[PDB]
Amino acid sequence: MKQVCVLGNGQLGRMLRQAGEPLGIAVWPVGLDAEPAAVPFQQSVITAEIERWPETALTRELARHPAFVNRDVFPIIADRLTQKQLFDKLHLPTAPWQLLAERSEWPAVFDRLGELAIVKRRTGGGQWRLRANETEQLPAECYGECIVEQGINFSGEVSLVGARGFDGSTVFYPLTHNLHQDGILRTSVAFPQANAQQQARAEEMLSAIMQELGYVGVMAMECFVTPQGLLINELAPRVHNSGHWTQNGASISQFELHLRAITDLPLPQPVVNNPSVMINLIGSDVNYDWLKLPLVHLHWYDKEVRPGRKVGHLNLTDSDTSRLTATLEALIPLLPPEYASGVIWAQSKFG
Amino acid sequence: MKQVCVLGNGQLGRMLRQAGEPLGIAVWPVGLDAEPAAVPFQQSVITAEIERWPETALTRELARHPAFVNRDVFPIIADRLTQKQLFDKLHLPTAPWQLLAERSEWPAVFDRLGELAIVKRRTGGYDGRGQWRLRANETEQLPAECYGECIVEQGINFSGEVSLVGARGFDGSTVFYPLTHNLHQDGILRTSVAFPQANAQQQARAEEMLSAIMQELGYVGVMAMECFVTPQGLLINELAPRVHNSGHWTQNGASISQFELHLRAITDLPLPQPVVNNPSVMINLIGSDVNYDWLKLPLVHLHWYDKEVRPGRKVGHLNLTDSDTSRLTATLEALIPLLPPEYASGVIWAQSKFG
Ligand SMILES: Nc1ncnc2c1ncn2[C@@H]1O[C@H](COP(=O)(O)OP(=O)(O)O)[C@@H](O)[C@H]1O
Ligand SMILES: Nc1ncnc2c1ncn2[C@@H]1O[C@H](COP(=O)(O)OP(=O)(O)O)[C@@H](O)[C@H]1O
Ligand SMILES: [Mg+2]
Ligand SMILES: [Mg+2]
Repeated sequence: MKQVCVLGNGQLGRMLRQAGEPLGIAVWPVGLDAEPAAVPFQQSVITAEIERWPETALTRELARHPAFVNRDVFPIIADRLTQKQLFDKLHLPTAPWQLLAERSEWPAVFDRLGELAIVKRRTGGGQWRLRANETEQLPAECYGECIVEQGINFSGEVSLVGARGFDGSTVFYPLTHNLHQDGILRTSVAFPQANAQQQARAEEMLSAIMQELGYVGVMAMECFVTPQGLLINELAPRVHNSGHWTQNGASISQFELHLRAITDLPLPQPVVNNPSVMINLIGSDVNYDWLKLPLVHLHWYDKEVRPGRKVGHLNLTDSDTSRLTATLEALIPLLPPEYASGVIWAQSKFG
Repeated sequence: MKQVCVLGNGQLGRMLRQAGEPLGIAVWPVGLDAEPAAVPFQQSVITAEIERWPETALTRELARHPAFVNRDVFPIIADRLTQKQLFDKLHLPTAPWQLLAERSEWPAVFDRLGELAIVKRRTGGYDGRGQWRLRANETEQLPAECYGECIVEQGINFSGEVSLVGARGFDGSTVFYPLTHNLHQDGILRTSVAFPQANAQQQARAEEMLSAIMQELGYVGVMAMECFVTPQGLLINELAPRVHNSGHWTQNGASISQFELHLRAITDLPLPQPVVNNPSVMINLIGSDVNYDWLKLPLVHLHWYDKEVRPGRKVGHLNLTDSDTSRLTATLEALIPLLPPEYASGVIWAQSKFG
């Protein structure tokens, strides 16, 4: 048979497993605490839903696996420094960055970057927006452990989701409009036909990247939409949240796409006929009333509900835009008030 | 939580389970062999993927549990006899029939029914199995074991076959999918095609018939009605008190799949009318191995049952759906060569419907 093991017990793994079953592919998602003896790792291909991991007996063994795809790619991506660096080596648009070592760097820093400064964690994610006077508002921890970027005034956020096969073939989904709030992805909108020039450009970028990396499987690229054009923000070496829509909006979902690649399967270009809307469910309980709207696709992760925690998502796709928008509106009252903003935002796209 | 136990380990149970997962509904498909203790039956809604079952300590337990939905409806449907009587009682159009009680009845039988005599087993006949097409000279060709255990219907000459899949909620509400065109070969379903917009009159008449049925039985869940298309109109062939192979296209071709729809019904979840925007085609994979090459075609949706491949056995299906019929048909072509010869007929047939 076809057998895969996924490093990580998360919802992504879950979704990957779900995607594989019908395909005859057996996915065994697995947590770091996992004993080597419980995983059939010795007989499968390995993938991961996580960028980095502790050194356990298992992870240790996976260190010498002739089948841990992209195993060595991770480390570069895992680190925001080397990542940013990667962009630089490729001559790909990105926000002016520096490593934040000394406090003895601040003056210049606020000099290079200007007014506002955005700081993030090199690893494990993680973002502080400081000004010339907030400078001591930050931990000393972040010294040579955090990066520093120019505050970017973008007009929109987009994400590019695609895959590269073992033969270098690549496929892409259309660009996805993303809405973050309090640094969390709240809402996504995907149009069957994105802006040609935008799409092309992004594809160029993502491809340069994946090939330079030698990357195999699905990877996502977060970008900013600027008057000066697109700028790469972040890279995710795995299926990404902003593509969850593909489960019901494309002929091949991302999870599927991933599996295909790593399992040496056909990687044709997925069909996308209609727009989709994804609603992230953050720290809310399941309201089966949502299921009254026929266009709604509930994806419940089955995790303990808790504040700020991603517990599921709602997938909405249809041919009728009216029907599509009416569903959204009807949703408002079925969701806690904090959801209203995103819903509306998405709604605004169909105007 | 939301927990469901399914009497039966088959592909249907599997698909129900898959369908439930993202909904937060745990489904436990149970093998007949299974020890009762081992099933979370006491704290779940019970359902079944089979019409009938042997007397096992397992079935004994389950069948007796007040949680078993439609438990009583089963016996009536499982027996072609009682099922036929039900159509009658409902005054629903169906092939003229009779119970084959005694040999000395043959003469009479041929009197009413005509030339061709289609004999069917009352119980246990899944894929045109225990069924005989006999003539006045062939009667001796039929097992004696059938006397009283089988019925006879008049050979029906139909333009085509269609199945209606729908559901009834605890609250009497009902939903339906568009009529599905079916192609049986060697008494086996090979292919189905659905159109977003079936024949209104035909669609409505079938629906009227399905409801009367479900209502009359107070059925709660997905049920499928097989009909023959004839000159006079539609005739009820068979009923399926459960998710049916002919509905497999709903998995990828409807906003709510028949699996999803069945779990919703039984757990008392909302049951709005599924949204169907395009046509779809389902291809049944019989006794054939998996060909991942099939996946070369972006519109193909593989459904592998993970069973042991055997001749005449249902190992999976291929769903194909799309707004662009040409793409659709061009896909179908592209598959012919990907499938073993026996498949070509179905395909072309399928193809034949878009033209
Ligand atoms: N340099 C920047 N200028 C403006 N906004 C930014 C900048 N960097 C990040 N953001 C904002 O922070 C969000 C999340 O930041 P990021 O660190 O890239 O992702 P994550 O928190 O998901 O790991 C962005 O998607 C955007 O709202
Ligand atoms: N009275 C009849 N006249 C003509 N064809 C019939 C008749 N009864 C059954 N058939 C044929 O046999 C097929 C399968 O038989 P059926 O008993 O209805 O289902 P199954 O054996 O699959 O449970 C039908 O789909 C049809 O092609
Ligand atoms: Mg982000
Ligand atoms: Mg039948």
